[PDB]
Amino acid sequence: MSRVTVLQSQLPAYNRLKTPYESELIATVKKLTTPGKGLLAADESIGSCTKRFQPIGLSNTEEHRRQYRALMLEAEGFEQYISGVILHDETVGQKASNGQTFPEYLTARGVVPGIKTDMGLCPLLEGAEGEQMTEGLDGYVKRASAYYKKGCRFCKWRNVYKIQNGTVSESAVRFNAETLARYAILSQMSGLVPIVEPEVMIDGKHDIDTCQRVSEHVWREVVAALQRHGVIWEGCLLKPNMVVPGAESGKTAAPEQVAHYTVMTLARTMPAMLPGVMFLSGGLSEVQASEYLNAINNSPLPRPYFLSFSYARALQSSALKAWGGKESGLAAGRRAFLHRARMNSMAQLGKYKRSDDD
Amino acid sequence: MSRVTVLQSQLPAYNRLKTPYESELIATVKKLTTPGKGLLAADESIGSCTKRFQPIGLSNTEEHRRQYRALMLEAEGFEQYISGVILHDETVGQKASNGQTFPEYLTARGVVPGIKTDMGLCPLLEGAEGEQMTEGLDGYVKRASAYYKKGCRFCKWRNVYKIQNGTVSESAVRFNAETLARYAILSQMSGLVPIVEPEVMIDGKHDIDTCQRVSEHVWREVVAALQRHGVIWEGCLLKPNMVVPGAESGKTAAPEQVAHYTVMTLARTMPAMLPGVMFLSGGLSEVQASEYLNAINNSPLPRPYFLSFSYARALQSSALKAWGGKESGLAAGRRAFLHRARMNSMAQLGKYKRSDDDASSSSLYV
Amino acid sequence: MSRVTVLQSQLPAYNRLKTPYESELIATVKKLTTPGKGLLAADESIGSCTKRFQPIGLSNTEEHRRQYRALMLEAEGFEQYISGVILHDETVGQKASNGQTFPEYLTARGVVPGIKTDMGLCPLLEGAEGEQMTEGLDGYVKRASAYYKKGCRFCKWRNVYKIQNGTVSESAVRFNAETLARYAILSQMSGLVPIVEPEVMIDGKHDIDTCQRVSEHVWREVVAALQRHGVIWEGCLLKPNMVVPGAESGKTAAPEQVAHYTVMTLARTMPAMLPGVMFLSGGLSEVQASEYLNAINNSPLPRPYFLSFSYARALQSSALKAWGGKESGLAAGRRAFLHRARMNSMAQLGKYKRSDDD
Amino acid sequence: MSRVTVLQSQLPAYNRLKTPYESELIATVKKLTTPGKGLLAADESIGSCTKRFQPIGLSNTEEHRRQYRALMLEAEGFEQYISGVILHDETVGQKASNGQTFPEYLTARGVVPGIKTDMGLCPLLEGAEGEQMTEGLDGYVKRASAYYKKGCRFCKWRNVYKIQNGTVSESAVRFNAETLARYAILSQMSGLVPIVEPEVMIDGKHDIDTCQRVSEHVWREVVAALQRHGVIWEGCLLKPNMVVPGAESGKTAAPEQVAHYTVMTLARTMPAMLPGVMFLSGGLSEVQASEYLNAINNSPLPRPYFLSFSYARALQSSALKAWGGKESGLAAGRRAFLHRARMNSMAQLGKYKRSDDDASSSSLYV
Repeated sequence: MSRVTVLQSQLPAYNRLKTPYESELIATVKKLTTPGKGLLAADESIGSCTKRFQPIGLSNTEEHRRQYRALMLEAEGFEQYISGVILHDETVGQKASNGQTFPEYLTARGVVPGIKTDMGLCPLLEGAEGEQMTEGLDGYVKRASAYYKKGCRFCKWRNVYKIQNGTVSESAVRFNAETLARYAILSQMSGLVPIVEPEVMIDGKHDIDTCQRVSEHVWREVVAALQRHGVIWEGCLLKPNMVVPGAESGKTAAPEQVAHYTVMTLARTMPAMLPGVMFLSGGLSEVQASEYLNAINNSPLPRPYFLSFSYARALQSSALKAWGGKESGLAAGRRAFLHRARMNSMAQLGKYKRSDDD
Repeated sequence: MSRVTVLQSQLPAYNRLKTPYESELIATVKKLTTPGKGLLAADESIGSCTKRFQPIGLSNTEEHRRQYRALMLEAEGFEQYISGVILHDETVGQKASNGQTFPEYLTARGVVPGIKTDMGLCPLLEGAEGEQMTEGLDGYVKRASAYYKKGCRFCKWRNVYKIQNGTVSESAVRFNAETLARYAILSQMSGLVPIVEPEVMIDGKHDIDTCQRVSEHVWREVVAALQRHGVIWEGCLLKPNMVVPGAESGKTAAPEQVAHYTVMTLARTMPAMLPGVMFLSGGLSEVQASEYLNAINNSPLPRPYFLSFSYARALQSSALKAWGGKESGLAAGRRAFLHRARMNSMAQLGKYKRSDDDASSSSLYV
Repeated sequence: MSRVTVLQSQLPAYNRLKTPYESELIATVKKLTTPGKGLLAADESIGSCTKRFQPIGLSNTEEHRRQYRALMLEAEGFEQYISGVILHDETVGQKASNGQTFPEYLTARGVVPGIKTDMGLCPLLEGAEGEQMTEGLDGYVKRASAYYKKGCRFCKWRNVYKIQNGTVSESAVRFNAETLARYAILSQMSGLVPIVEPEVMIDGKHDIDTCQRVSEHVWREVVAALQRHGVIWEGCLLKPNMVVPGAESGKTAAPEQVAHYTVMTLARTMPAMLPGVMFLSGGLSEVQASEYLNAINNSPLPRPYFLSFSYARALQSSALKAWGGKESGLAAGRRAFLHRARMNSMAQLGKYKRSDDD
Repeated sequence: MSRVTVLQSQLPAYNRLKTPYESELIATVKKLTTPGKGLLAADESIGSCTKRFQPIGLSNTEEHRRQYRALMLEAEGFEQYISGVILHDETVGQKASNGQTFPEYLTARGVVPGIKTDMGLCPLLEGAEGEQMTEGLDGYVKRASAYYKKGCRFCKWRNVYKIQNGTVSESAVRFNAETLARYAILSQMSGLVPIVEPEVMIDGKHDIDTCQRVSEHVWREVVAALQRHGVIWEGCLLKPNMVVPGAESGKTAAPEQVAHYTVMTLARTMPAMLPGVMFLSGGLSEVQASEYLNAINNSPLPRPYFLSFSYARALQSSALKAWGGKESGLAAGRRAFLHRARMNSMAQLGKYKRSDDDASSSSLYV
């Protein structure tokens, strides 16, 4: 009949992302999936800092925020457990004690610097009341390229799903997945390894089975969106929630159960090629965070991906307390921080022991 | 087996957008789809104004751009042909010669004020080279609420599709449709009637048949995304390209043909509920735009929606020359303008007579 | 730039069906949308026939079902209100008293012979209990071609949707839409104008608003699938349910309300090119069918498509009661039939007068 | 703010197939994924027996066909390699010398009996010329349950995709994916472990990269369709083609390139929960099928799934020539079969020695 001459890039099967940064994104992924190491999330918003600086009588100020990061980033020895640090936009431009910017300081000390690139949560305006979307795509490439030049080699974007009445709307399921996928593509085009975070929040009275179903449903659509946008699989990371019961369920779960549900859900949704899964703690206690990761790393279920951590609260709670926002507490805070970082390092190895936590 | 109580809004079938502005949106649509009337698109970018000031040798200054609009906005008796005006961000805050802002001015003249809310084209970064997406969704509701407060009651957002080698990438077909749909929802939530502009550009060597295929393909996906986002069909409008031969195809279609193809492609993709289709001139001459629109309004094919215009170039090029960017040219400028306005008003009614119009008209394709 | 020559048919934008039957299909559609006329649905299964021969004491036999169709068809002057007849596989091969096969008998009188091509409902085996799918796609072209050679020029296929708890499963919504879509394509490739019947059943306690929501949700997905499979819009017809309250809701809707909801739903989902909509009576009484249709043809809402009927019950009820299965009842049975046919004919024209049914 | 009580099963997140055979389907998967064991494919259509007996000159009859199967199904000591057999319809009814039907036989010999349940390729009638669909979904459960009663515990259905001009149409990518996904659900509900066969045919002059792209594209949709239909991943298998250059490509890929390209394309589209991948020969020589598998099983790339085989030709070819059809050739016949089966069992374990096979293996392509 008729035959036409078209651009190979106009054919569906040739939608894979093409970027001269590919080789580098994979080298970064390799650095981020180093046995016994995980990511330190230090990207808290100025508003979230307030919720940290308040219980220690620390005025939430620009200088005190730098000290809060410094407490951890300049805790010589944490590099052994932390392969990457997700930085807040403010911190990327702050200097360490030696005059080096934090990205320079971390790089020079063998730690990959990362950056939170989303612009915050907003009402979905579709679906159910309470559901939220995430802004940030407009002017993303310009923002990311600037972070790249400053030293960052990976980034993080977070979308949230809120389980209400044992389910979540399709509007939320579809839209937030498309947001995450587009975000990952623009990230790779900018030379930044994207950490895709589709967090099914722990808030609510639902049980672990409900979390499992919603987690699976939410995650599979995220993967489809990713396939749809031609993401380079070997160049990205997933930062999901573990599958556990809700904070108001009054019910708790055993390390092995969480491991079974979490590993099984990832396996049923994620492509074997996905390089790593750096869990978020969000809601779980410091100890549970390590107990669960440890169990996950002992799971008999299939899991080709590196299973580690991307914690904020779980690595900081005890540290901030001992620290107390005071220079005379840096020693204690860093001791507490290194201990938590070490416990999780061993959890990634599956060699964690509750005994080491008293 | 097991039962559970969920919010009705969590069920797929109950995804229609909920806004307190519904009534007002529908009323606006009704005003914007008045027989014999069309929309004037005067939302060009500062950068786009420079290209228009070239023929007349005018300096692209803020004040000159104000006069450029006032030239048309303050043209006595234009409301007989114009039901709404798409304003540029800047013009929204500028005053008319009587002191009130253009939105206040237009509103008093019974003309609905509109605003171009998209933030421009950017490389798609997926699909084929040359394809572009449109930014502007971030912080959208905020900007839209402010416009609503100033008087605007409708808006316009444009996505473009470039026919290359007789096709467009799926990455572009899906993504831009999705952007348009999300935009329609945020606009309606903000109280602004959204004019969705999915433009298959006239750029290329492609023929009317290829433009027909791509248009049907590009538009049906726009419709799919709108249904997924639960757009209020009764409260939105479409601003599509007419289906015609590529600017470099070397061919030119007859009104009857353009009418057939355009109306055929709309009917095959658009829900019969869609209130109206306000065509873009997109490069056609002033006369072509009126000829084609007239034929469209005389088509024996299915077309339940109000079919009119939303022209920029096809309504200004002549009035612009006559004007000459001088004060002395206003009378001449406004006569030309009001003439094309009258012509398109006639074409909308399908009672356009090529006699009462110019015997010649040069291409406007940039 | 890396180009490649491919078949135009391998490109997404070029998926519109290609069949030599086009013009004929459009001619048939033209016939089926003759103002003042509608379709007589006479394709009741053997099982459904038993349900009607019961209240008149007629043994459900081949010869008796033939007579059942003969009552309607051999009614002189019916071609005045009926443009097409949906036949049952059995009838296609049966003969009217003059020796002509029913298809030959219809054609001769200017009435298009139609055929029910689906193979019945079966459990969906996905989604919720009570949901059903429709079999019949395997070996479809062979079957359709055989019917074509027998005089049939159009066909019908029915998929159902059961509202339960004010909703229906996405499994049901997606699968049945895909089924109808494939059906339409195969039919047109065989020379038969497909009458797509996506029926949201009246059964249930739901109210008119629930029917409106589900109908719109169900219908738009049928549309979406028809586009994916590249149906020839100019050559197909829709046989939907009217939007009305559930049969067991204990509520009633005024003809004007039914017209408003029904016309509003079709408009929000059906593309403007759709040729016609021939409503099913299913559940509605003989008069309601007429009243509602009439109200619909007086709706001030957008409706570019021919809005008529495709009734079985609403056209045969009273006729059957008068026929009683007796040869001595043909006169009255037939009078009863033409009456109803005429009423709906006027309804199609929006000139129905209730007094004519008093 | 309105709330409604619905069946949990009407919510999108709860579409996972619910069946009482789950535990069993999984047990069957355990057996079909036994270390060092692959799958024998003796389900060639009757018409395919004539298209394989010609060279060896053997009359095609129910009895001789029974012997064709008897050859290997009765070959002593094949149960250390072949963990399952995909039988043809007819072969399910036939009996083994001992009197027991093949299914009954195999079960006794530990070998799991399976059945080809699809009903052949047909014109897709959508998309590009040459593309094909696969029939058999109508009345499927009825057929499956009959097979279950006779002892069958798994089944196979195969859809094909033709690379033409280096591509395939979405019409095909979408339709065959939905067919396969539906087939999987109906199989599991019928107690049969489904082996999904999304085969990208080796026909054509396309190079390896083009097969990599298409295969990744085709398999993407299969997985997507499977997620929509709610398949029990722990209870199914995939029988895909290897990513090799076209038959008329005028090339040949080394066992290293074939492994890389193949294991990479699987990891990029298959859920990490997929139990196993039983490859097909498609047209590769009896040795390549063993080399490639072996290499595939020596890939450093991620692959949590059991990577084995489900061969026919590359497992019968020789065992066929050295049989002719007489009971005399039951020596050389069963001599060859048990060899090829021994090689693949090695390859499965990644410890296959090419020095063990012949240096003259022609293509089994047709």
